[PDB]
Formats: sequence, structure tokens, C-alpha cells
Amino acid sequence: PFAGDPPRHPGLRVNSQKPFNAEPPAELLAERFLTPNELFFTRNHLPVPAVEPSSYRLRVDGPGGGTLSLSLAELRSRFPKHEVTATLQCAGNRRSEMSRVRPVKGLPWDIGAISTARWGGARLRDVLLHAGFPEELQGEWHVCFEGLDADPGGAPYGASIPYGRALSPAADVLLAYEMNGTELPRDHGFPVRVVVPGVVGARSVKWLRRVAVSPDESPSHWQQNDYKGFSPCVDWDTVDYRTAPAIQELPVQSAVTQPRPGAAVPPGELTVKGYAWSGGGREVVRVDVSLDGGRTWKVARLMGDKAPPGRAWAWALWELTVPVEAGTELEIVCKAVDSSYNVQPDSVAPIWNLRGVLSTAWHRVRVSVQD
Amino acid sequence: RVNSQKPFNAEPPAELLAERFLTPNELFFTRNHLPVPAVEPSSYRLRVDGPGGGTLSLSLAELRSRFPKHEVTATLQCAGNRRSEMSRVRPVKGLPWDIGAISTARWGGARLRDVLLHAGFPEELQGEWHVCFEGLDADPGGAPYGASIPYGRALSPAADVLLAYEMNGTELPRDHGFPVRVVVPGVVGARSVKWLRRVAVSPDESPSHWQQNDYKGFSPCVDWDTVDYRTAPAIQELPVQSAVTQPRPGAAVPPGELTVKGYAWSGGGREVVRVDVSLDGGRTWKVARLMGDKAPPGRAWAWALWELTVPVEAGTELEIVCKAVDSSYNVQPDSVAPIWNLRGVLSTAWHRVRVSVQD
Ligand SMILES: Nc1nc2c(c(=O)[nH]1)N[C@H]1C(S)=C(S)[C@@H](COP(=O)(O)O)O[C@H]1N2
Ligand SMILES: Nc1nc2c(c(=O)[nH]1)N[C@H]1C(S)=C(S)[C@@H](COP(=O)(O)O)O[C@H]1N2
Ligand SMILES: [Mo]
Ligand SMILES: [Mo]
Repeated sequence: PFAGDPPRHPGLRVNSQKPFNAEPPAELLAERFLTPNELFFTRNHLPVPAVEPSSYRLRVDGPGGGTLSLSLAELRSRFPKHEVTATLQCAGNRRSEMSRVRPVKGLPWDIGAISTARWGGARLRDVLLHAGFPEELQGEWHVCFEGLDADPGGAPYGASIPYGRALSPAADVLLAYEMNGTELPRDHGFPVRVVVPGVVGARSVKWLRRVAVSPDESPSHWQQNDYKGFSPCVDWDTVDYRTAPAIQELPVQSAVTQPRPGAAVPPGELTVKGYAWSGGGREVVRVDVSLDGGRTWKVARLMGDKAPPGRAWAWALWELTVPVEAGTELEIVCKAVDSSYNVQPDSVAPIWNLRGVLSTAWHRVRVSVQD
Repeated sequence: RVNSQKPFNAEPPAELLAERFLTPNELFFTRNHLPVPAVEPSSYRLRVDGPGGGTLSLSLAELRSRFPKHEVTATLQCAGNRRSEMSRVRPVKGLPWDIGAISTARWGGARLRDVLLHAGFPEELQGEWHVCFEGLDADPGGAPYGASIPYGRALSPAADVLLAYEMNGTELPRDHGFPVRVVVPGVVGARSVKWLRRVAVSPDESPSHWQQNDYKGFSPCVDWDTVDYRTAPAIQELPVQSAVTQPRPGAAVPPGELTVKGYAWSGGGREVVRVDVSLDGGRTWKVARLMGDKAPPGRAWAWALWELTVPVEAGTELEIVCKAVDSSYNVQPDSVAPIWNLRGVLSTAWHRVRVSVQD
């Protein structure tokens, strides 16, 4: 089934080959603000579709039973191209930290199941208004997405977002056909993927074949029975996915990319660097950094341009240059605060869950200073 | 429970705080910075400074008759709620609130959106604009209480911002802003300006002391000699919060069953999706039952009241802890020291209550 999959950069840390899942090494992760296409993390549940672009058609089911069938050419020409810089973070980012507390079910991601790119495409809003849908519906409606990738029986990958997000101009939801100025790579949804800014990676459906408006959420296995958070007391014999909401917006998150665990850094000065981000378009307003395991803190410098309010879809790269004394031991910890003053919890055990998702307790890195 | 008399500031006893979903008007916590105005209703006018230089001046009668009344159930939480937990770590400056600087009511008024539109402003302005508010209460110098919110929140239909003249079906009490106050749902109590005199649209935030030099969060490392209010944003939306109202600290409860109760709430219209309760100081957890009716997505302005009934052995010690999770899966931090700040605001670490079980 995976014979036709695309070639991938080797540098990427591969945690699953069939289907292909891989993350960039931490030492490359936050070198640039936009993550290069060949190192942007990859999460595939199924074999990668091989799509011929000229015959490709996007099906959008119209409001009274009609159907709109869009070629790539129309998707590009009929709707004004919008570009949005947005970070995708997988729900399982930093899963490994949670697994060490107690084994979980999921891909063993470290801190790199997150990448940033400048996306371009048709606004989902413009496409749905074109198909005949109104700006607002009575009650709770959803927009469902289906991919061209399918399981043995033929069930495709699928997901949904609330209709209000789909139709909001400010939410900047795209039917993306460009990534960092080039056509979408195969691994990243060629020819067309959904990009949902501020929202968990799982809803940004790749190799999009269909868009439908429904009174209910997508019935996909990954919408109904995956990507939810549970109490740490829940285990496999008690988990009941009907008791929790689908992950949409994500909580505030941060990690240290430099230095790396085990490093013996030279004395004098040390530049600690990392990334921080929060869901829902909430900007990172402060990143606190400790060198003594969280007893004392210093304020990092936030690199990057401010985005408009509520539209902070891209991560904040941060740094802190600090003097270091030969022979000393450092425990580097980071924590970020967002625009609603949400914060990261101290520890992992109270936020533990059986699938190892929503891992946002403070990141901790042990290094020493060369004698 | 009064922690200041002149001016007046007070919170309901925890035994009454969460008995009812809507907090009675006589119980609703009160935060006043300045003397309470005695506003004479007939000559009262709300001034709204229009886009061109004009002034829309509205009487209370006009406010009620020209705009369709909108009702919104919303919880107000003060920035200093649970300040006493901050103080326990290191001394802070501020009113010594416990867990009761939070209350809920059904607000009734005109939409701020409709008033601004009525005055000729547009649905959107390019760039970051603000809507500023001034109260009739004033300091010795004569400076009034003031605050602002971003223009986009003020004009959003979904944001439910009101110029309220009713509170739980009765006219606004004096202590709660008679005849009119701003109610900003999902936003810190500070921006809900009471005894409203004026509404203005500006390219900049309100220049008021409480908007510029108060109600911000800082790194725990900041102290009075290094604090710089320019380095942090004004608090608007608040983070996820919870507390235990029953039992009380130091209690000795009878063996058999125990019903733990409390409240949970999050800012920005984010509903509370779960409340985890521990009886062993945070080692193990159980899921509480949430009492409430869901609000539409993004419009959960009111708290969720919760309870858990659990067996308790005779002669044991309990450390009851609660933590809440919101619809964006934001969570509460374990401890206070790492969220400490010099004003003791934004106190949202887990609430811990110790009790013993009788023999
Ligand atoms: N059709 C399709 N879309 C999908 C996937 C999937 O398996 N199939 N995986 C999802 C999840 S879980 C993640 S985290 C993101 C990853 O996007 P990326 O590989 O471009 O980083 O894609 C989402 N889109
Ligand atoms: N005019 C004016 N309004 C104000 C106040 C103020 O002192 N004067 N205090 C503010 C703050 S800090 C709080 S927490 C809330 C409290 O409202 P309440 O007294 O009706 O509970 O009102 C806000 N509105
Ligand atoms: Mo994911
Ligand atoms: Mo307040």
C-alpha cells in the first residue's frame, strides 16, 4: 500500500515509515521563522494519494442539494488568493514526556511535531458563500472535510470545524494550494489541503476531495473517537469519547530548542532559544525562562512581528542570552503566557491522558557548563 | 465579607457564593475604587462622541426605548479574585480577596454595538481602534474611573457587550452602577465601567490609570523597583479558574459520604468542559458533575457550578483540590509561586482545602 509514497528528507526523525510520520530535529526546528517544506513535520495516517492535477475536482455539496465541482484552475482563478502564516501543531506534540510518566498509545513525538509556513489559497468562506451558503445558520452547524487518502475498506480521513469558524473572515481558514511560495508537496496535501489557523493539526485535512455543511460533526473516526482530552484517571476500560469535546483550539505551549539535553556548554555567555505558541489566534505575550529548575525566572526576548489582535496564527521564536559560570549545572525550563493570560502547568502527571495528547507542562533541559 | 469600607469593597461568604446559579443582587460582590455616585435619573445623560465631532446624548428613557433590549447571563470576576493565595507566597499590594470576588447575573440592556452604530460609527475600522469608557465616580483631583476594550469586541454581535440598565430583572443597584454600566462578557471585571458618563472611540487605549498602570500580569521576578506597565498588555480575557466552596478549610466532616462543591469559569466565552477533583492532595482525581445549560459555542459567559459526592472514611485527613479545563483545553497550573506577581492578580493555581473526617 505504501509503494507509491513520496521520497522524504532523511534528517527528519522518523517514528513511523508506513504510514510516514516524521519530525525535524530540534537543532533545525527553530532556525528559521518559516519551516522549510522539506523539514516541516509530517503526519500521515494512510498511504499518500498520487493525484493528477488536471483531472482533480473538489466537490462542495451545495445548500439545496446542488453540487459545485471545482478544478484546481477555478479554485485559483475564481477566488482571490489569500496568504496566511500559520503554525500547525499536532495534538501529540511532546507526547514522549507524557509517556515517561506512564505509557500511552500514540506516535512517540518529541518537541518537533510543530512547523510554520506561509500558506496561500482560496478562503473557505469565499468558497462556501459562492456555493450558496449564508453567513450564519440557526444553531450549531459544522463544515466537514474528507481526504482522498483512505483505509482498507475505503473510509477516508476526515474532520470538521464549526460553521462559524468556516464563515468568519478573521479566522482565515484556507483551501490551500501553496506552501512557502511553491505548490503543496505530496506529503503536505498536494494539490489542495484545508489549513485551519489556531487549531489542532488533525482538522487541516490534506488531499481534500470534499466539503459539506452538516448539522452534526464529521462522523469520521478521527473526529468522533480520537483527538480528545480526558481526566488522568481514565484508562482504556473506562474511556468514553462521548464525554469530551473534539480538540479544536489548542492550549499555550513552549519548548527549548537550544541547548540540547546533555550539552556541556562553554563558559561566558549562553543563548537559550526556543519556540512558543498558543491556539485560537492568541498571541504569546511573555516567555519566562529559568536556569535553576523553575525556582527563579528571567524574561526572554520575543522575536518576530506582531500580528493583528486575535489573529496570532504563527509561533513566537524566543531567545535569552545569559552569562554562565564554569563548572555550573543548569536546568533550563520555559513557560509561555498568552493574550488571555493562560499559562502552562508545572507538571505532567495531572495532565496525563491515555493517548498522550495535550502535553504542555513546562519543558525542562539539563546541561552543564564546561570547567 | 468587607475588606475595605471607604471606598467600599466586599465578597459573599463562601457558604453562600455558589448556592444559586444567579447571584442575588444583595450578594453580588462589590468593587469600588472611588465614592459611589448618587445619580439623579431624570437629568442623567450618556454622552457618546460620534465619528465626526458630534455628540449623541442619551437619556435613560431613550437608552431603553430606542434600542431593543438584550439579555445576557454573565459572570464578573475581579482580577484580584483569590489574591489571598498570592499573599501567602510573598506580600503583594491589593485588596485581600478570598475566593468570592466573582458573581453571576442576568444583565439587561442595550447592545454597545447598536449604540455605536446609531451614533454613526462603522462596523469595522482598519488598524487597532478602541472604545473608551468613563464613570461618574471621581478621585480628589477629579479624574474619573475609566477603561477601554478593543473596537472589534465592542462591535461584534457575538461578543454580547452591553450598556446594562437591569441586573437580575431589577434596575441596577447603586453599588452596581445605577443607572447604567458596561458589561463586557468573558472579560475581567475592571473593564465593566459602572455609572457610565461617556463612551468614546479612540485610536489608542483609555489613558486611565487603571487601563495603563494597573491590571496587568508580570513575570514572578518583577518587583516594585523594576515593574514597567509598558511591558505587558492590559488584562482583557481571563484564564480558566476554579474553587471549592464546600466544605470549608479546617472542617471536620462526618464519615460515609461527602459532597464537594464549587465553581469553574473561563474567559473569552470558553466553556468549562471538565472539573477534576482530588481528595489526596492531587495524586488521584475524579470527575465532577457540571451543573449548567450549555451556551452557544464561544458564548459561555457564565460560570459552571459543580459537585462531586464521594465516600470518606472515618478518622482520615483529606486535601481537596479542584482544577478545571476549558473548551480550548487550557488548564490550571499546579502551584502559585511560578505565577506570582507583585499585585497578586491572576491567581488561578489549584485551590486546596484541608478537612478531617470524624470518627
Ligand atoms: N487527509 C489527511 N489529512 C490529514 C492527516 C491525515 O492523515 N490525512 N493527518 C492530520 C494530522 S493528525 C496532522 S497533525 C496534520 C499534519 O499535517 P502535516 O503533515 O502537513 O504536517 O495533518 C492532518 N491532515
Ligand atoms: N466606574 C467604575 N466602574 C468600575 C469600578 C470602579 O471602581 N468604578 N471597578 C471595577 C472593577 S475592578 C471591578 S472587579 C468591577 C466590579 O463590579 P461589581 O462591583 O458590580 O461587582 O467593576 C469595575 N467597574
Ligand atoms: Mo495530529
Ligand atoms: Mo477588579
